[PDB]
Amino acid sequence: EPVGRLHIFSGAHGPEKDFPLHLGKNVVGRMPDCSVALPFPSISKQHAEIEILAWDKAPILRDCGSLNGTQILRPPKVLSPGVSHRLRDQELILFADLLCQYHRL
Amino acid sequence: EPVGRLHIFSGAHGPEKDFPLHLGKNVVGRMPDCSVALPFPSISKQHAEIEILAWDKAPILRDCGSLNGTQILRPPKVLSPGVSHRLRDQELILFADLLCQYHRL
Repeated sequence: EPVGRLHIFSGAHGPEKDFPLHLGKNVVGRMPDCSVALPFPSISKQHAEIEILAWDKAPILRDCGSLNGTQILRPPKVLSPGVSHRLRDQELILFADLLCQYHRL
Repeated sequence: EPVGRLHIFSGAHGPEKDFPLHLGKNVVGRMPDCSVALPFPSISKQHAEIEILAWDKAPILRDCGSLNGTQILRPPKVLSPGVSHRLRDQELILFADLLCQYHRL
């Protein structure tokens, strides 16, 4: 049923966790209603989104106007609001200071 | 015996791996004889050095004039050759396009 998963490494925020990613918009945010719920003060209510349109198309990551930002490593930079970034299998990203890794299932 | 560990995250290059770090100069490079051997095209023969110091002092990370560079994250910082960067526990490091993480043991 899920197309991918997002792994959030253990850190200053607490223990490791994994989140399934589905077709459609997967919201990353502080609230429990988010697909990727990260209840930490540095994470915005609607922080970012990972949109998956098809099983065989790369997910697209966007920042939603978050306070503390989203960072990519291809190339290393802050991903500004509204700019699309296509994720590759095993790609690492940061939401505020939280390191995450995307896995295609 | 090892007093540190360098973690290399998984990616398109292959699976995750850990490397022990010892007191003194731990060379990071493409060569098999390097303390931290990273057999990937983007990594220079002598890429960087992590100097582990005694007396609980912070290790020193230096770039050895590599082709593709070394960078630090949270916050992002480009590491020029000749700069001694003092590593913090759990520091994220980019060698070329390869993400790794330093752990004090």
